[PDB]
Amino acid sequence: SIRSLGYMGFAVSDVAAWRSFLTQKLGLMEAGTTDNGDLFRIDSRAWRIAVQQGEVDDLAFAGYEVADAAGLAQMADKLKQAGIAVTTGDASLARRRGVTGLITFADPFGLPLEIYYGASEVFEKPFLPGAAVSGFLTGEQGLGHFVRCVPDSDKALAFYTDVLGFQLSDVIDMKMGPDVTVPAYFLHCNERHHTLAIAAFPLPKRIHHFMLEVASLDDVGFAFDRVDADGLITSTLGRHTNDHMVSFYASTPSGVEVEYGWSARTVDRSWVVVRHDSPSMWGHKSV
Amino acid sequence: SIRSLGYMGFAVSDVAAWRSFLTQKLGLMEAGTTDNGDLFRIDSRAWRIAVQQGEVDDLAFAGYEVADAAGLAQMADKLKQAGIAVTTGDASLARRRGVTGLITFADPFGLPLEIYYGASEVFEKPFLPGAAVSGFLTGEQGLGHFVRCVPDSDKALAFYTDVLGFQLSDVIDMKMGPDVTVPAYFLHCNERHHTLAIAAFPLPKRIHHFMLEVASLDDVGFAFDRVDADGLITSTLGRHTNDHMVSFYASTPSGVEVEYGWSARTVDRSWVVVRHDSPSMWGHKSV
Amino acid sequence: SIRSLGYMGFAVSDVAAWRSFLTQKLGLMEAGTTDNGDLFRIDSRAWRIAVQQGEVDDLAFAGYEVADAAGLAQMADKLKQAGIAVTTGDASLARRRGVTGLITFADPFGLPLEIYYGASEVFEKPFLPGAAVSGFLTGEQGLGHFVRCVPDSDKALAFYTDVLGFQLSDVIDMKMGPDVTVPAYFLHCNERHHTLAIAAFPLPKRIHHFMLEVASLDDVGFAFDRVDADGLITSTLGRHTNDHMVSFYASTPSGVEVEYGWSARTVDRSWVVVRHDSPSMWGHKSV
Amino acid sequence: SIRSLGYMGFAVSDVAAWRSFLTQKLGLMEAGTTDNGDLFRIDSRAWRIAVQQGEVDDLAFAGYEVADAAGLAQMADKLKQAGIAVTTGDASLARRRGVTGLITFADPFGLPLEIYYGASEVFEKPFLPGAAVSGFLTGEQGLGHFVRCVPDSDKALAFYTDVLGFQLSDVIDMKMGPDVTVPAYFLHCNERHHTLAIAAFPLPKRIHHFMLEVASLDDVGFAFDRVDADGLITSTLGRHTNDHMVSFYASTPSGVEVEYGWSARTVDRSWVVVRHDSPSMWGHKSV
Amino acid sequence: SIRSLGYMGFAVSDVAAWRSFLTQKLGLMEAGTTDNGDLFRIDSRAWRIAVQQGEVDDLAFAGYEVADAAGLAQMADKLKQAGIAVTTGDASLARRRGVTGLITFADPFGLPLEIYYGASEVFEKPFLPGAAVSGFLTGEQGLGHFVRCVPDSDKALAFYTDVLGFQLSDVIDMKMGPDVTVPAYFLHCNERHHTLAIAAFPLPKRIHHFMLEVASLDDVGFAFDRVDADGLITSTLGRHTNDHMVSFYASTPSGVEVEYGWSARTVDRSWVVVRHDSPSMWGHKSV
Amino acid sequence: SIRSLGYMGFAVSDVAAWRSFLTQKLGLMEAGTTDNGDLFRIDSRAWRIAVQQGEVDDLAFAGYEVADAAGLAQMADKLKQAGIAVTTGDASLARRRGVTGLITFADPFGLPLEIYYGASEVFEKPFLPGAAVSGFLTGEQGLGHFVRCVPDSDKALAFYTDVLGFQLSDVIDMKMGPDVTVPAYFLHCNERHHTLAIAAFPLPKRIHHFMLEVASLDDVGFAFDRVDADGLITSTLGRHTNDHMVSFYASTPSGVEVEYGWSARTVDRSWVVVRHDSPSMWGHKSV
Ligand SMILES: Oc1cccc(-c2c(Cl)cccc2Cl)c1O
Ligand SMILES: Oc1cccc(-c2c(Cl)cccc2Cl)c1O
Ligand SMILES: Oc1cccc(-c2c(Cl)cccc2Cl)c1O
Ligand SMILES: Oc1cccc(-c2c(Cl)cccc2Cl)c1O
Ligand SMILES: Oc1cccc(-c2c(Cl)cccc2Cl)c1O
Ligand SMILES: Oc1cccc(-c2c(Cl)cccc2Cl)c1O
Ligand SMILES: Oc1cccc(-c2c(Cl)cccc2Cl)c1O
Ligand SMILES: Oc1cccc(-c2c(Cl)cccc2Cl)c1O
Ligand SMILES: Oc1cccc(-c2c(Cl)cccc2Cl)c1O
Ligand SMILES: Oc1cccc(-c2c(Cl)cccc2Cl)c1O
Ligand SMILES: Oc1cccc(-c2c(Cl)cccc2Cl)c1O
Ligand SMILES: Oc1cccc(-c2c(Cl)cccc2Cl)c1O
Ligand SMILES: [Fe+2]
Ligand SMILES: [Fe+2]
Ligand SMILES: [Fe+2]
Ligand SMILES: [Fe+2]
Ligand SMILES: [Fe+2]
Ligand SMILES: [Fe+2]
Ligand SMILES: [Fe+2]
Ligand SMILES: [Fe+2]
Ligand SMILES: [Fe+2]
Ligand SMILES: [Fe+2]
Ligand SMILES: [Fe+2]
Ligand SMILES: [Fe+2]
Repeated sequence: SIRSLGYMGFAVSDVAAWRSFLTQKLGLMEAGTTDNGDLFRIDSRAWRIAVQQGEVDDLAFAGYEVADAAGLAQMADKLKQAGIAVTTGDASLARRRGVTGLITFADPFGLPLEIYYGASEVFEKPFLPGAAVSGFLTGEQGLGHFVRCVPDSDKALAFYTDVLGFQLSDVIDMKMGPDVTVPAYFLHCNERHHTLAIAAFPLPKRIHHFMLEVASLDDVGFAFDRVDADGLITSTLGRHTNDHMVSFYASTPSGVEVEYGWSARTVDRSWVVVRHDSPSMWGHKSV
Repeated sequence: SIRSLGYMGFAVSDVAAWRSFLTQKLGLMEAGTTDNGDLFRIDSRAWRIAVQQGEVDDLAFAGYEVADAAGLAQMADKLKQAGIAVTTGDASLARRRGVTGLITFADPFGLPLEIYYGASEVFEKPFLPGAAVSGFLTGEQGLGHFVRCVPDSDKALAFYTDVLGFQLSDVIDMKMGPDVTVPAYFLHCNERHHTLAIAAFPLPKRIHHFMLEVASLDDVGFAFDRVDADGLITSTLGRHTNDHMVSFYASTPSGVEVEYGWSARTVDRSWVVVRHDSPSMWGHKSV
Repeated sequence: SIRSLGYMGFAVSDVAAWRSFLTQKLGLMEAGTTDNGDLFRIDSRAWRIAVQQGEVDDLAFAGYEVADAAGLAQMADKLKQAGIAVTTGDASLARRRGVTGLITFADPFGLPLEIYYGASEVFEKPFLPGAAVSGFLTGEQGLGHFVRCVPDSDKALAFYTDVLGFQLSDVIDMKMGPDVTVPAYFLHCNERHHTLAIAAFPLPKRIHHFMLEVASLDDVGFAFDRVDADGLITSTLGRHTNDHMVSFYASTPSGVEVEYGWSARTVDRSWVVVRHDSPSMWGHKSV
Repeated sequence: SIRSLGYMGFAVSDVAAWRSFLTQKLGLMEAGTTDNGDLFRIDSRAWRIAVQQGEVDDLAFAGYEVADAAGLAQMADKLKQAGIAVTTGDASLARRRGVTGLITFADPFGLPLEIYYGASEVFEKPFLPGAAVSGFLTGEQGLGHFVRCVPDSDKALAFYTDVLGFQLSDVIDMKMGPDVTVPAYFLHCNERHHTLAIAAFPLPKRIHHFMLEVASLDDVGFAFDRVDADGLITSTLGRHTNDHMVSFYASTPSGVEVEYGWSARTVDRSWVVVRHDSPSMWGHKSV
Repeated sequence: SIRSLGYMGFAVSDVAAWRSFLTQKLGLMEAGTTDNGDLFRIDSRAWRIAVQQGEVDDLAFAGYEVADAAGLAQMADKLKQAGIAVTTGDASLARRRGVTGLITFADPFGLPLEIYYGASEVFEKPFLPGAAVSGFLTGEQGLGHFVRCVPDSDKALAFYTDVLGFQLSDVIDMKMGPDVTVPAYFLHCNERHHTLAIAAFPLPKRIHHFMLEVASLDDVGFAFDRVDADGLITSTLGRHTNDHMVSFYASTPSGVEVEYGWSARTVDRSWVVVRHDSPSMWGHKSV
Repeated sequence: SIRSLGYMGFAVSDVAAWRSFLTQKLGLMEAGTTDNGDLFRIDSRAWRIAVQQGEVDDLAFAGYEVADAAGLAQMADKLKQAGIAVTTGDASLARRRGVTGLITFADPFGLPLEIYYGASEVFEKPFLPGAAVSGFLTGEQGLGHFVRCVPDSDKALAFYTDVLGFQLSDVIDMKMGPDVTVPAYFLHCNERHHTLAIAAFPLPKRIHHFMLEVASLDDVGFAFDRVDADGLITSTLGRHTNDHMVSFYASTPSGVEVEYGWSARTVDRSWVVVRHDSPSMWGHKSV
């Protein structure tokens, strides 16, 4: 089974702008440039986010991590049983991603996805943030989460749940006007409240935002100010109703947003599905 | 010696507005009306804040608490030795304040002050906040703090330090324009980083603001939204450089502000005086 | 200085009734009979309560403990300096009490008092309660407390405070009718909120009650039922406003009451004197 | 299933040198001499390491522990199902090893292996180290680990994983020259990050080294100096990238090395396989 | 002021017997032989017990530790003010003891005493017990205690209390026959319940026993058996009424006894003097 | 009284080399350049180490921190009473150092010293290390320590102890050849085992080394490798006998060494002076 979101790749029009934003604003660590593009770290892994030159200015691909080779084989079988076109990543791609093995495919709406095992650790190159950040929260919870924008949430939900094995945490019926209410589904694959959210929003991108979690409230507070200095804040500090994460949102150079948060609650086998009519307990005022 | 700030009285033009603000917005508990005015609670004490009808729309008086009768006598002696006009509170005033004994006087610039002992507890009338607040932080740290605006900080500092016994925590040189920088002094009389601050600000009131501390970040977050709904926020959420309190500021019906915060650090006998050039680590953006 | 209340002696008309009450109802341990009367234990000390045959049916004497011989000498000097008639306990009395040294005198209203040092421990005779009690709370807090009924509280307060060194914790103005309100003073000599209380009640005894503290709520609950079975309960379970002790009151065979409680808060050097208008937060309904 | 590495036997040319090295340098306890050779302890077990006279100067055999007789029977069946020649240890061998029951066989490359249950405890002969060592870490993690040098890692990996049940922790691609890179596989059978490692190194011995873990950093520091005094250090202090153990390496009298470490992290069912390009975060400089 | 008992020296007729007893039976560490005699350790200090050849077969001297040079000077002054003959230890003696400075004198009954500061630490020679002992308890509590046998306890008590500054913990009236009861005084100079005890016992030695405290119950249990094997036990395992130490007693080769214990309670400034009629809660049966 | 070592200034011939060494090797944060020279941080303080252009290639000055203005006045008085030439730092110097007030003078051998109060905090510019360091340990323990090389240790000791108020922790008699042994004195002014050490070493500099303490063992391990890469290590990893700090030593561009450590023990009022014959328990091999 999939254990977590392991990495993400972005294809952007302004690579230099993304380099500055990720390091100076968010505090990620520059980790070199390879055939995989500019690499960025948040922990012991060789890379978590890759930035390549591209006109889409959007998420180019996402990689989900399994525990081992057997886990990869099981997922490949499940995908093919579901009629999904699966391709074994050649040695060249595995090297580019720095993984031992991987398979590639796309979700129902074209997002390139990868499932891999045996990623590269670089403890000998101790993580040093590009900005003052006490630390990022990863471990068994993986990289964080992102919100997949789709045309049909039911079809997307069925794929991620029935085929990829994600489990529902909760639903938030997002009010988008007196005559518009869209359900947002939050799914987990580990203790992180959600690793993936699905919603039918009127956005021209594959995702609304990706989220990175930090170790302290000050990490969030300082980052907010660094981002605000450039007028990139899209939402004030607030706490979510479902995962109870305290965060703010900001614009990346590609328009896609990034959520930066702290203190979210986790889920387990005793968790029960619930619904909400608001996404924020307090704060998160649109600006 | 003075152990803490015990209570405050305000003389306001719109008593009903203050009643609604303190209870519905800040979460204080209405505790009846007596010859002491409308009373409000935040803990086991019979009252901490009193609101009376008055045209000044400002702090009318403040009461500092001593441990016992002997403590009151010592302070009265110290004040008279300093040439300050001290008056023993008559039985009528003691009853009004609900204290066992007290003395009255004024600081160098006219603020009526009182030092008392033996205030009234009402554990049999369990505290119930007027809004969703997990709790206020008082105990040995007292009510909170307020910032006394004065024409001459040196004279004020000498009185509060040499006569009343407050001790300096730190100084912040507040930038108020390319050609204006004013020092703000933060003083303690217990573990609370500061119970009183002194500064020469261009304000027509006795104090810039008073501060109340709550038990959780959510208490602050929810209150921010309740206040923001009425457009009364004066500063966004932020954390101070000196006491490390996370708070926001808002306007009371009298114009004087109120600071609502959480998680401040405390001080002790190992504390050393320092200086700062900024009052906020992050946040506290003027709005 | 006096460190705690160490023991109490009662002169009663029905010794057998007291023996049964203390052991079967309250859970004290029978510890033999000597020239000191019937002895009862609650901890490692050879005895804490003595019961002798007497028509007064009241507290016959109370012993306060000092840390050592030097402490005893200091107290004897303080008492004589105050004009109090002090008598050195002869070897015979010291043996009877099982102490190394002691002095005797009376308070302003005739209560025989003793100050001693070097009491006897009997760890080799492990404490075994006479009823199901997980344990009594003593240690540095001593035996517990009792309430001295006096004709003039001011005179009594001055003696116990100025001469014996007790310190005021708080005051409760006890309502005893639309036209009657009497102040009750609670005094400490260690961490126990109060070891002695003073009040001018209309009672024909030296004390209103003595109090013993137990280790768990169940100890109190079970004892309540054992006492209630004989119709001796005088007050339902409740919690006090000042020491926050959860307790109930009952009648001893002498009429004097006994308070049996659990979970009281303690005091220290940061404590400030306060006042109350009620003695109970909840419960303690007279029955 | 195999629960841990339980013991090891070495056949050496200089038994006296090994006796001195194990006790004076590493701190093991001499535990007598039997038909099993010279015995050495590190905990409550009668012996963990045996040293016999032999010209190979290498690991002579290794014993893996199962929980009980049923566990032994299951492993014997699994081995025979795999076509491995298994022999039931006769009463004579069981006595020599001090175990209740055992089976013997060899791995694909000739290393004599044993699986047993019911080893002997000697709590009545309290462990006393031969040198200043606060303690060795064993318990459910067993003796420690050793690195099996093989000609074909794939064949070895398949045997230890598919037949013996070891699970992969991670892989480190060891750089051994611009044109030489060999993968080292680390396998676990309990919480210890690895109980066995497999690699195709150019060494004329069955193992590169065996490892013993101690309770404190000082245990390692002092041992380093005792070994360094004789010029036997082969690697400076360092911390591994995979198990995060802080250790140093040294030469035994047989040339085979020994690793002595502290503070390694453990693994569980939430562990995911990863890869590394370096075996040390810091230190471990070859000397 | 004296901070603890730092070391002891014994003059014995059978040095080899003492060497074996201290190391093999009690677990002390042999620490070389100098002009100070055979040295033995129990912790980081270069030595705590010295054994020299002598016909007295008794304690030859004891050294009390002060915090620094100023402390030594103060004690020397106090002793001379009391009329005691004090001698400054020459450089030769200081070297022999491995201390920076010391003064020598005798107690009222001839026991040679020394007060010193700046003893030698040997952390570079890590403590290794001569037998299986998890550790000895020293630190701020010093070496342990010993019981000084005297002809006149009152005179001895006055010297150790009034001159050396020891403080009384408690008294035990030791029953030694229907017509014989002797008081034993236990004195502290730090947190250890007692560092010195004084009693008028009918023994031909300077001390009844010296005591060493270990870290676990097993340390005591195993030692008991090692001593019992040679028939040297003088008292079964038991727990004391005053310090609550669990221990046993045994005969040294000189006849003087040694107490070996674990888990004693400590004392502080809140401690009150008490008396006992038995020295043991349970156990300590004479054999 | 002096509370800690607050800052140090170095006058060096190669400012760029020092900039690279402090940031890239040790992990300090570049904090701008002012009339005070190049500034470097390790915590919330505006600066802790300053580097100015100078031919001495040595410590140029050191600043000791007092708690407040009163503390500064007391020290100035003590110094003048001792006949030391004290100069009040003018507003220009105070600004350069970023302190509220300070006095200047020199120790007996020419080292310029300063005592100040009210240094500048910059929490709004969150500390970001120049290399991977989890954190530096400062707080109430100050910057760290340095070893003052002097011609006459007795004279130096008397000044720092009798005049500046430092207290002795311990002494280590450093072996420097069969015929050379020099005592090194370690002094504290707070909980840090030593803030200053004094010794008569044959070095042409004012100090042998200065020391910085980090939060984890890995911080030390990684730094060791960064320094070793340039062949600047002067001592292998080891742990000291007196403060039990685990550290290594390296050469700065000025020749003066720097010690980088972790996990030292602290001292308090229960500490007793001792002596040592070795400075290291293990490690610290000269290379
Ligand atoms: O906040 C956002 C999150 C995801 C996509 C867009 C976006 C929109 Cl709504 C229109 C044009 C281009 C972009 Cl990147 C966006 O503004
Ligand atoms: O992490 C989250 C938890 C709950 C809701 C949102 C959310 C919001 Cl607040 C706005 C748009 C889209 C989403 Cl998924 C979210 O990002
Ligand atoms: O934020 C504030 C704090 C204290 C006083 C005033 C004030 C001013 Cl600045 C002008 C007129 C009236 C008032 Cl209440 C104010 O606006
Ligand atoms: O509690 C506080 C700590 C530090 C600074 C201020 C402050 C600010 Cl942020 C603006 C105006 C006046 C003050 Cl005292 C403050 O209120
Ligand atoms: O509850 C009580 C506490 C103390 C004394 C009496 C008492 C009274 Cl109020 C009258 C006669 C006899 C007694 Cl013991 C009593 O009833
Ligand atoms: O322990 C106590 C704390 C507060 C009040 C009383 C009290 C009551 Cl509840 C009734 C009569 C007398 C007293 Cl002292 C009391 O016994
Ligand atoms: O460090 C080592 C680990 C295992 C084996 C050898 C070895 C070699 Cl590489 C050659 C000859 C003999 C030996 Cl023991 C060795 O030196
Ligand atoms: O315990 C370990 C963890 C990671 C790597 C090695 C290793 C090294 Cl550092 C050199 C040679 C062989 C091995 Cl297995 C190792 O012994
Ligand atoms: O247990 C003992 C403690 C101290 C001294 C002696 C002793 C006696 Cl009681 C007589 C002769 C010799 C000795 Cl050592 C002893 O037997
Ligand atoms: O440590 C101790 C605590 C209480 C009593 C004794 C004692 C005994 Cl049990 C017998 C003889 C002498 C002594 Cl001091 C003792 O050694
Ligand atoms: O390790 C050292 C610490 C302090 C000073 C020097 C030094 C020496 Cl010993 C000679 C010339 C120049 C220097 Cl910096 C040095 O080498
Ligand atoms: O922090 C320390 C503790 C004990 C000793 C030294 C030291 C050493 Cl190891 C060599 C030269 C000088 C000193 Cl002060 C030291 O720097
Ligand atoms: Fe999100
Ligand atoms: Fe789930
Ligand atoms: Fe404030
Ligand atoms: Fe203070
Ligand atoms: Fe009571
Ligand atoms: Fe008190
Ligand atoms: Fe290894
Ligand atoms: Fe596993
Ligand atoms: Fe003893
Ligand atoms: Fe004491
Ligand atoms: Fe140092
Ligand atoms: Fe000190």
